[PDB]
Amino acid sequence: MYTTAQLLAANEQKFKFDPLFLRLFFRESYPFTTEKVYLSQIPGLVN
Amino acid sequence: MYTTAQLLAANEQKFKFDPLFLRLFFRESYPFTTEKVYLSQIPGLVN
Repeated sequence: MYTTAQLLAANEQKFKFDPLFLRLFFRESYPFTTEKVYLSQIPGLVN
Repeated sequence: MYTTAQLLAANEQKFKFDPLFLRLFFRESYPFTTEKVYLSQIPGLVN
């Protein structure tokens, strides 16, 4: 019982994580108000 | 009796002792007030 025994460390050492994909290619964000979403792409290929 | 001794310079002879460890990693010091010491570390692993 005579073992008060304070500590002096709270080491987390938890992760090695940095996305860089929400920062290098996905810089622009667009909020929604509609349930459905369209994303079209017109191709160019002539005779 | 008749000696007539003259003393010249002396030597030093100290160690080649430099910590490099009480100065690089152990920079922070604490005293005690308890007997035992804990060292806790939380395993940070989210799901």
